[PDB]
Amino acid sequence: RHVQWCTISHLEQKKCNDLVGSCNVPDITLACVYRSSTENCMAAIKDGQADAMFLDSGDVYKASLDHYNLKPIIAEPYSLHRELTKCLKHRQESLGGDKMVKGRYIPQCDEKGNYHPVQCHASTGYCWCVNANGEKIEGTNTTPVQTPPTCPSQVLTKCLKERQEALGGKAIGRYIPQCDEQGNYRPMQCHGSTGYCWCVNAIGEKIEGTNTPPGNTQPTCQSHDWDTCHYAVAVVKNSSTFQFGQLKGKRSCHSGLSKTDGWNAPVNVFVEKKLLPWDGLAKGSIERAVSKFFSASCIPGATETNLCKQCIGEEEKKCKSSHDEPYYGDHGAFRCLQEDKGDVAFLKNTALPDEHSGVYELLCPDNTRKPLNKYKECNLGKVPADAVVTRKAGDKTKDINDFLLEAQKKKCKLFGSPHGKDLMFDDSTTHLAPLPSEIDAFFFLGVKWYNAMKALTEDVKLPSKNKVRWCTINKPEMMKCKDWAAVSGGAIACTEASCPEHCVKQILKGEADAVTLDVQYMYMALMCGLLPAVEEYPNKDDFHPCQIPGSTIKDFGTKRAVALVKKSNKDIKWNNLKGKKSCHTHVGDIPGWVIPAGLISNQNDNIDIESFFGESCAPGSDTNSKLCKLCIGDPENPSTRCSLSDKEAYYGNEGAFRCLVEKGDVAFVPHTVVFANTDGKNPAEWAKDLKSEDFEILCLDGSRAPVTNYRGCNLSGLPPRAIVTREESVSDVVRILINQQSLYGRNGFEKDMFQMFSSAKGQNLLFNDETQCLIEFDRQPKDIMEDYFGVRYYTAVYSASRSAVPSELIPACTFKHCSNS
Ligand SMILES: NC1=N[C@H]2[C@H](CO)N=C(N)N3C[C@@H](OS(=O)(=O)O)C(O)(O)[C@]23N1
Repeated sequence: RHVQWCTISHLEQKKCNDLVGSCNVPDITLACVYRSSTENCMAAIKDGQADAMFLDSGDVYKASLDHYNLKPIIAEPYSLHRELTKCLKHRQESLGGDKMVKGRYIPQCDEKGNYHPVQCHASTGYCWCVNANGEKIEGTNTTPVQTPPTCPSQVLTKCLKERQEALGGKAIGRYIPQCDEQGNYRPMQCHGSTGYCWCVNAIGEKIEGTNTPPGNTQPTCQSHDWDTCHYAVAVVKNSSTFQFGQLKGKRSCHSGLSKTDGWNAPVNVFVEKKLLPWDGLAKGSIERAVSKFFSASCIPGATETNLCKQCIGEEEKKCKSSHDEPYYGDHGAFRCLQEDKGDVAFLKNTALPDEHSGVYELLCPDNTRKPLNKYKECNLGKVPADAVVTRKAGDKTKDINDFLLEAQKKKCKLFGSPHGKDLMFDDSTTHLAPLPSEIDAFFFLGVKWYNAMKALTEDVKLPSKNKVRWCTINKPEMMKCKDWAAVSGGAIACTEASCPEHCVKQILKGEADAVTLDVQYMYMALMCGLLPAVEEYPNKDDFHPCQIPGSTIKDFGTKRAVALVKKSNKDIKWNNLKGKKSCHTHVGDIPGWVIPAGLISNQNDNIDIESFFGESCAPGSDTNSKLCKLCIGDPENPSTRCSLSDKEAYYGNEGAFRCLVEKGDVAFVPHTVVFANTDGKNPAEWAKDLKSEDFEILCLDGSRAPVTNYRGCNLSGLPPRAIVTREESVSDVVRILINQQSLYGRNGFEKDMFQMFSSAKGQNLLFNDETQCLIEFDRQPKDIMEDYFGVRYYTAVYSASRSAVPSELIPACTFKHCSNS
């Protein structure tokens, strides 16, 4: 196995070569491939000449475009503010679940708020071991007849672990971190031999401008500092006197034309403060406008002559996006100021001097100057993280990740070099971790910075708030949507995706505005931050809420999942169904499977629903399992047993009810099944005038009730399907859809011209055909998860937790960003 790293300079190639020799990672060999600039390396990776390189966030954006098609895969983790510990958040969530779902696991947290390594389930007496995330170590479960297991101690905090590593078993003459009671870094740190002291934030990162030799006064160190994003800053010497608003005509040093801290951040501020006569691509390029602002600068990668005048690279290396240009990068821009080739340098806080005293200070955009350690209040914005990138195909992602993980475990010299600073990686980097598997530049940079960088390259025409771009998931839906657009007078437009999850992505990225989602997709949609705008109201009995919008809805009419049993079986209750014979509509059905399996796993330590029951019939299971012993199959024996078709006699709503009456104790079905197949409503012989009063439903409290009281004695009611959109577009989508519905709904004024809830092109296109109307979602002041799902469903299916991962999109769309207001 090989990893080919692309280097951009003679110096970087030298450092990469040293690592080939010094860093011994078994199974994976590092190799180094030289190119003359950042852009030539991005092309080498696209072409397969190399596999990986580390990019500034600005280049991560550029590399994500179709010319290169690269994606970020590895980066240093950062924090925005202090958060609750995971155990305490989990406790709060589980305690907020539906109390009618009894016997649920409530985590046990220790005096620091972390998980006790031994976790126990009070209602079942089972205990197990967990990792620091509170996730069960599989295979450690012990029954209550046994003593609690012996579980390894918690992994130490960063500070306590670095302290243990610094001691290394018996220390003298080296820095040993000082930790607080909670195991985080004390704000002030001192070197036990040199007498120097400095400040660190809560995860131990040094605050620049605070390093203090012994015998001098230290700057005040801020406590509980969990803001670890990097900040773009403008650095100047204290010997000059101009302010930020007088930058016109000065000399400047920039980390690079494509760097976020050296270009996007200052240019964004220049434009907002109207220092730069530029607003759109009608006034030419921004680089040309910047060329007229400064008298002479060094901006590696630039083409304008005066913007390369201050660079000192020799011959063709001059003004290159490469360390062979001595003023390239954060530390090159600072050197350019230090050597008086510029009056101001644009870089980020992590490249500022560590020492408190000296001739440098910060140039604030509010026309003041402030000391180096005040960058959090004297900056040009937070900037995104930087990242290792590879091809979008990801053919080398695993080898790249494995090599860097092992190299860091072995403490290879990745993050420094005698040859120079910020070679291969930023010298300030301490750890590189894998990004979410579905991350891309949009989700890595965040929508605010992604759009901000795009705005510098093109005039982004923001779509109209009077048009709803509807996302369709198949060709018939696209065609029905084009007919809607033709009658809509411009209110409706159409986009195409392959599946509802890709529609959610389009809405997040501003390519579409709305889509209707099945219940099985709403957890993902809500975790990515979309909101229900309107919902499909399916109650055929009551049309009052459709005629008079905003009025009270007595019954929304969604299905209720119930546990159906016979009146003769007096001994069966909810709490004793273990080992009994059950009948499910099919695997994957929400009322017949997802809701029952969710409650069973919630109350029995995630024990398989296959193992919970004795002999069941659930179409879709393995034919040899206990879940297919009850399944008959085709009465016209061909074997089509336990099959997901009508060939199975026990398939579907009617089939699961047949399984109950013929050979079962309980059936998991919607509440409408028993009424639609008893009282002689089904002509077949198996239900020869079967009586509805012959059956009852099981309540979660062990009691029972007649099938008529399904509203108060059910496993869970389902939420309605929802039309989702971005938070800032809810009001527009509601307004446009309600107006369209007054024209083309079931009582629309122009329903002869178009019908939203039917089509000759197919069934359930865009909306479900049995929809009565769309009802505005009335957002309540509570968690959107509980608001949309209802507490019962939220608890039964997701344990009332925001930590479930039913789609691998969730870790990417919840990745946190370094954005400004
Ligand atoms: N805001 C809000 N309006 C309701 C409508 C349905 O009537 N849409 C939902 N998805 N909901 C879930 C229900 O929850 S439940 O607990 O009543 O089942 C609810 O009635 O609260 C509701 N929440």
